[PDB]
Amino acid sequence: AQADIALIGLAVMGQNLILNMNDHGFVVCAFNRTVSKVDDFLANEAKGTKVLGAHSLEEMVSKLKKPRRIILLVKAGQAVDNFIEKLVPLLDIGDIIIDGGNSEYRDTMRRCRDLKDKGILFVGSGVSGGEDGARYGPSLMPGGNKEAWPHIKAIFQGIAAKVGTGEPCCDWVGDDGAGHFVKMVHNGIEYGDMQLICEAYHLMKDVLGLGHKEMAKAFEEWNKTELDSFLIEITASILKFQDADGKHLLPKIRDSAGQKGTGKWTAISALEYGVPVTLIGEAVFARCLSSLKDERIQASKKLKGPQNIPFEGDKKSFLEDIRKALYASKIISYAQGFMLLRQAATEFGWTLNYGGIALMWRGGCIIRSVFLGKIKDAFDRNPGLQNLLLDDFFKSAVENCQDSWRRAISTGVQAGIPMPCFTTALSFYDGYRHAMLPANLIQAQRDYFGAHTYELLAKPGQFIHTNWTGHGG
Amino acid sequence: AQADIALIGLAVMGQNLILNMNDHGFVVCAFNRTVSKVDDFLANEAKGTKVLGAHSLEEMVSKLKKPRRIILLVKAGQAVDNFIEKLVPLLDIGDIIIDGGNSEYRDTMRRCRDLKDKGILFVGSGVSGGEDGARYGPSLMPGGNKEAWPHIKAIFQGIAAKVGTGEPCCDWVGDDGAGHFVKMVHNGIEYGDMQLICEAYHLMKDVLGLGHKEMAKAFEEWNKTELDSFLIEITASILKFQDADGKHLLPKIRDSAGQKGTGKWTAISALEYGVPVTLIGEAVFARCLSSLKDERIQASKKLKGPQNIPFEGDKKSFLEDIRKALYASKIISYAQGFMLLRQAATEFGWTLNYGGIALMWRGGCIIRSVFLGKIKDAFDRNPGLQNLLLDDFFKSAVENCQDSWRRAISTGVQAGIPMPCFTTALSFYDGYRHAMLPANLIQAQRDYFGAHTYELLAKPGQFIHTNWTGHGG
Repeated sequence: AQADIALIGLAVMGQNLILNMNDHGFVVCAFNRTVSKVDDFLANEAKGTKVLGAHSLEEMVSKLKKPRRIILLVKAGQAVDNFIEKLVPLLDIGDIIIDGGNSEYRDTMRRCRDLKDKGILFVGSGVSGGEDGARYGPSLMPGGNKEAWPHIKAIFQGIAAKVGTGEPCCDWVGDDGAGHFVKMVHNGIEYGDMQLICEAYHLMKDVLGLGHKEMAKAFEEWNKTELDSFLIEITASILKFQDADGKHLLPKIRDSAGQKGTGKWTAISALEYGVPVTLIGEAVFARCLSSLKDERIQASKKLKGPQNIPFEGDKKSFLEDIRKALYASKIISYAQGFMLLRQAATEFGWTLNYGGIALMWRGGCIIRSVFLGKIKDAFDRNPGLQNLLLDDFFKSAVENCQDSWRRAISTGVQAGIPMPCFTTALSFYDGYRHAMLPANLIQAQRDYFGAHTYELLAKPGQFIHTNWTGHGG
Repeated sequence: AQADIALIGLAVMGQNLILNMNDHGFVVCAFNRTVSKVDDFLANEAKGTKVLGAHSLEEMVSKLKKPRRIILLVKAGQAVDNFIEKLVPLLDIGDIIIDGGNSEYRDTMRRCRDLKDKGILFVGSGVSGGEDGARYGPSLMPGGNKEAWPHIKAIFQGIAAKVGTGEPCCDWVGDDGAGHFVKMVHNGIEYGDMQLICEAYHLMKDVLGLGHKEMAKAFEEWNKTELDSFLIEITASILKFQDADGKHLLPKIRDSAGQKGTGKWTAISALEYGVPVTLIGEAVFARCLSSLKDERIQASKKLKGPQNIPFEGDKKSFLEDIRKALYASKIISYAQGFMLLRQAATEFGWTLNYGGIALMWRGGCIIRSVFLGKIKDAFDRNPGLQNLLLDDFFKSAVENCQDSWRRAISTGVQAGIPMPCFTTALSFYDGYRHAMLPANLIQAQRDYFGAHTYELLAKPGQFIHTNWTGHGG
């Protein structure tokens, strides 16, 4: 009893989080599987702080004040279970284990129930913001057993990033896997915004012939409009950046995007629960497409594009159209993200506070922007809002962007520029707007070849099977 | 010993399959959990055939010639395992159980290994063609333990549909879950083609103002071009069809498409193995979108579409553009389908014969068309073909359809018609064609906020991390 909390996992993220907590007046006791690293940290980065070091799990648990609070920041999967295995013999009923890794929400559900049975309070929190964010103010998204929450509130909300009006980008998300589910959706959305920016980038580069100086300028300009966001800002910096030889660095790097799993999982969840989260899906498949680098080099030699028609129009107006096409598409991505969140909530019985979630994403995290503020007061004005597009601000924003959005897509399609996310976002927008869709033909076909039955428009609920085949043979 | 094979599951599909086998000179012994149904079948549909009936599993197994062959055509999941449980006590080493339901390929892998351990030969086959197809000639796609295969060859290939040059639409697909995996991809592709037809339908209806008489005419015309397929054919019939009051039936049915799982699973598999099967993904999400019927009625009242600009052009030329846009898009869907198949083969060590698979889909199944014939000789000319688009016929077909495809998409985008699959197919086509994509910006961003490292274009394999943040602070 002296340390308020322990953290296991002394990679840079773990180190920065302990330092942040120490700076906020909390005595942290550090531990790591390779025990050497605890000494190293105390002699170096934590020299002259209040952090304690442990050299065995038993010593770490003796150091903790009761209810003992311990954070796991190890590689998601097996290791989290192994540490739980060790820790549970050593803990009293009412102690708290927190998993901060990017765990599978179903594993977190599992572990939360299991430990609840043994009287140990389990919380899974998403942590967002990279290593420097961890150092000064991460978004923390905790969920699991709420009895833990009053005992960690102070620590979590104290080290969390704070929005201009003082609030922490951290609050209790919900039961069992809710914090981790919100975390993976966060990353799904991140993928979506990155791909949208890549498509804007591709239109300016290849339709408008803009060099990276002018392109970085255009992005800094955009970072002063509604598109004000961390990602637009760093993109301007990346486009400017010069390598050791004075030439721009971005054109020299390989176009094969990596993935670590969370994006993929958002798409898979949308498919499992039947939610049309089409833009994150396209973003994930666009990373898959770029991985096929060698295949694409072969294809460029064989497959022909459209007739090369030079852009004949005003560069400034078109650059504005790209601005609006990105903004409208981003609106659709976020509407789809909150549709998934909403569906997961009825699927697992979570009572999510959507305005709360938007606030947790307003600062600290990679998707932070002024835009999340507008989403938050959409849900403040109406917390039962079914879809973001029905909110007057978003509805007016899309209406305003509309023919620039259509103009940018048509020009891209004429010029042969791949726009998977710009086009999904418009297709979804036009799908969702239509009270009557051609899906009635799907239903008629399925009834025709596999008797699956259909409903009439007037009289929903009664299912009919027409004998199409021969209606008079 | 008298029955050559048994079939358990006397729903219409099961009944029709037994009758088909009987017509081909095989003594089938029928069984069903609700034993009454066996009597009913013998007194009615099977009256005066050579089929035997059993009233207990033990009696059914006594009736079978050795190696005893039994087909399960029950609801996928639990029931298949339960029947296996019962059957295994009763069987000799070297007997064969065949699961013909639309099972999860991983369950089939599991069961195949397990029964192999007990010396029982297990095969999972996809069966396709609906009840009438089952009656006269289904596509059968068997996979699992190949020792079974010589003992079922005759039955399976004899009752299978046959392509004009005499071959059966049935051959051994591969090890463990291969037959069932091919089956789910078949259904994924089916979803894709149905949605493409719905989008063509939607453009003629709303851009061209065509009535269903003219639309059915246009589809019959198309069924005489490269688009000759079972689905185009039945669509012409559906559009013509008149209800009891003389009015067309299709406009009266509810636009909320159902789903039974296999499409969803093709998309989920593509995501798990990192294959950009974007059009089946969009087709699945488009069914999800139509399910939100009430939400769309609300949205149509609030969200505004583009400025209504009447189609000013030649109806006949535009109808031709829609033809070509559908055909090019279908080519991309199938290229993506065989990319998944190819990746699954390296993932599970299956040696698939792609030309063989195309032949199994050429007749019997719902996706049957002349088009599958062209795919088959693409792989006959070159069985190591990496992607269908690299084959000269397909490459020339896409090149030919190209500006009609672009024209149809631009007009749809201007008019506000939802085209999720037409637009994915073009976005993918333009993505795959480009030797250099903007994914290098993704890589630069990921290295910037989460140090994930990148490769340079010259020198693949060496990973670098630039310190972007302050390059001179």
